[PDB]
Amino acid sequence: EVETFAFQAEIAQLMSLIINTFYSNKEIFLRELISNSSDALDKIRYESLTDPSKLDSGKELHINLIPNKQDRTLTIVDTGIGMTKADLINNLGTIAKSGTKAFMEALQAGADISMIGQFGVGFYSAYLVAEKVTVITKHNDDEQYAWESSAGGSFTVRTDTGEPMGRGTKVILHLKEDQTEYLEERRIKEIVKKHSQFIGYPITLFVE
Amino acid sequence: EVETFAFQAEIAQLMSLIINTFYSNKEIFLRELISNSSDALDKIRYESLTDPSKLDSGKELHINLIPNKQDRTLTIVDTGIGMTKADLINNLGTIAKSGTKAFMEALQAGADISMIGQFGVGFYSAYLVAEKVTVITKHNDDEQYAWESSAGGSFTVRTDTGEPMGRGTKVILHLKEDQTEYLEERRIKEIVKKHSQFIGYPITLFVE
Ligand SMILES: Cc1n[nH]c2cc(O)ccc12
Ligand SMILES: Cc1n[nH]c2cc(O)ccc12
Repeated sequence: EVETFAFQAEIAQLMSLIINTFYSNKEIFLRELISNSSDALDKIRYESLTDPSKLDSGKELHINLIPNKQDRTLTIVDTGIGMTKADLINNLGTIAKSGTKAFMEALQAGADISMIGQFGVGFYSAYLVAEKVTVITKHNDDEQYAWESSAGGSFTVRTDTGEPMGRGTKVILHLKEDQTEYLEERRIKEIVKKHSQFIGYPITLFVE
Repeated sequence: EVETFAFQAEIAQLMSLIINTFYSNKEIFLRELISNSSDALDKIRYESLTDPSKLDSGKELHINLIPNKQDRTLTIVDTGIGMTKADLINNLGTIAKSGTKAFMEALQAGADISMIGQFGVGFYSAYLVAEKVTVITKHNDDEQYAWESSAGGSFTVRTDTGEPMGRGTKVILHLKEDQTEYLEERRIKEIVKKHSQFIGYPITLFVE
């Protein structure tokens, strides 16, 4: 029922660099995850231009931000293209091996961590705040999967029989104990307004 | 042999806004076209991860910048995924209708033209310097096409029997008479170094 995989060596180093580098500007994780969602929404929209029935699984194109102080999770949900099982395994649809190379040679030439999305690996910036990330996903061409990792070199994949979601991707951030400021309405609002002001899909900040 | 099309009304307004607005920071056209090329190179690279024979049409992943003072053209060539005929017609592979909407509502809320790539329509920033743009393209799944437009509401598409290119996209900028600074080695170098410093594909600036 549960398959366990090793990260390729370069992605493992990336996750370790993100987890271990002292670096105060952690809030960028939210800009990078919203921009990933917006990329995935563009994709299903582009496809729908020539095949309308692609949107049979959900016509609404949006992003929701769901904080939960009980479980200490911040959840980012989008109704984008979603990912097939193969995509989840190939580093959540990214060119993460070459992306990490470029990001590392940029760090060598005086870039800082906030430029991580330039290299196609901004997803891994989740590990600035999250001790565990769970990705639930559904692409039209495949069934619903759950990916999970607490870093340390491996991730799991399983077919997900949780809440049927129609089409898209939920990123569930299980926050580090010292990072619960990102569950605060006010703090989330400020970040979105600061870094994601002109995203072309409605972003709804849920309240508790 | 030559088919002629009308731009959708929103893309037509976008091109007219770009052509007619007084706006001095024109050099951004090069950052936006290099970032489009880099997106297209990511795509063929991602595909090759699961199907290696996708790279049968060219294993090299690069970007070349070719100025020519005789014809007054600056050419951007990439060996990315390239575009099918359908893609050329659907606004060169972009979600240009909704992208223009978002870009326009951003201009209303105090964004400036340099943020155009945030909305998926940075290609049209070519019309800051070019009186005519010619796009030659070859995607693995289709034959080689030429798209052309001098704006004014229409574009052409034809199967291209010019120089067989293997796989990718050439954007040929026929520069406005007052914009030949972009044919200067020194000026091109400065722009690339300023705006495209950390692109993960080698960029070669050709010399004359
Ligand atoms: C990767 C990745 N991070 N966040 C995402 C959201 C998506 O909808 C698809 C992929 C990703
Ligand atoms: C659109 C567009 N502008 N420049 C490009 C280069 C490409 O390789 C593909 C698409 C575009």
